[PDB]
Amino acid sequence: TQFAFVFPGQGSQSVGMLAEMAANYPIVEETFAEASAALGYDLWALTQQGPAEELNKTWQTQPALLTASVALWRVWQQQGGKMPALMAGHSLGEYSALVCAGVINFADAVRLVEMRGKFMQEAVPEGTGGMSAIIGLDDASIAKACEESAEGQVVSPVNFNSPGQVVIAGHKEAVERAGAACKAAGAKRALPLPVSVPSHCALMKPAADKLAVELAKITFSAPTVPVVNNVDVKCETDAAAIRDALVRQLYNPVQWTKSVEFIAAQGVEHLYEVGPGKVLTGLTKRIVDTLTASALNEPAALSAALTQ
Repeated sequence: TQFAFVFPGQGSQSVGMLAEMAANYPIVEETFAEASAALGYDLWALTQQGPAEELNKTWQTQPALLTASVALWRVWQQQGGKMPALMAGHSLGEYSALVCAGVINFADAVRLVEMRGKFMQEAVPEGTGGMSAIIGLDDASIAKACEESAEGQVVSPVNFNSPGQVVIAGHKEAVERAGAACKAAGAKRALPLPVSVPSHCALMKPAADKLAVELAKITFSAPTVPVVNNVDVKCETDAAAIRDALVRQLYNPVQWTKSVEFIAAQGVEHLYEVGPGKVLTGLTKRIVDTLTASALNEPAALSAALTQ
């Protein structure tokens, strides 16, 4: 086919997410019921009632996001939707893609990402880390501002979301210094994210070590749909290969801009965002303007996408 499926991560959750899709297809709440049975609490109720402060806790956000994406995948299949040529995910999103591609058992994945969130949250002492979105400054300048600002601490470009949108992370003070340096180098803005965990940088090392232990116990099967990982920007099929990329993903940058450039290089013409929100959808044209993108979280939109 001429489309790929892309899966979003932290930031795309919202209270009330998938409410209309759930009204359209009972399989949405059934999928969440399966996750809820593995988690020991009503995941659907949490996404619908919140409060946002709870849904935003990473060990709850991750299963909520994975489940939401798997639910849309199941709706797509139920209605006869064809298989994408390739899949890709943004951090947590990679797990969604791996579940949809048949590599990891859904309940296993739900338990896995819950732990992933817990490990990440404990990596560093409360309030010592930070992430900031740098807007309107080239990758070279951002890297230079980070090097100048590190002063022995950690601060690196960690999410390459698009040209003009790079999230940096590390020790909070280093991130505050790097943001200011980025602005002085021409950045339009430096916007701290609402997360307290410095994802995708060296400080996640301990979390990655614990995750690798838990991942080693989960049976990885052969993918029935190809998945390009965001840490190396390539497709792996060997379980050990997929695992190690997941381990390394946690403390290495998400090369989203390169992953989308790679998808376009394969000849894919359209990206469908399989999850809540329209985050990935928005980045697409900024990365490769020959692509089109749309989200699959609204009933009318999913209905239209099937018809072609």
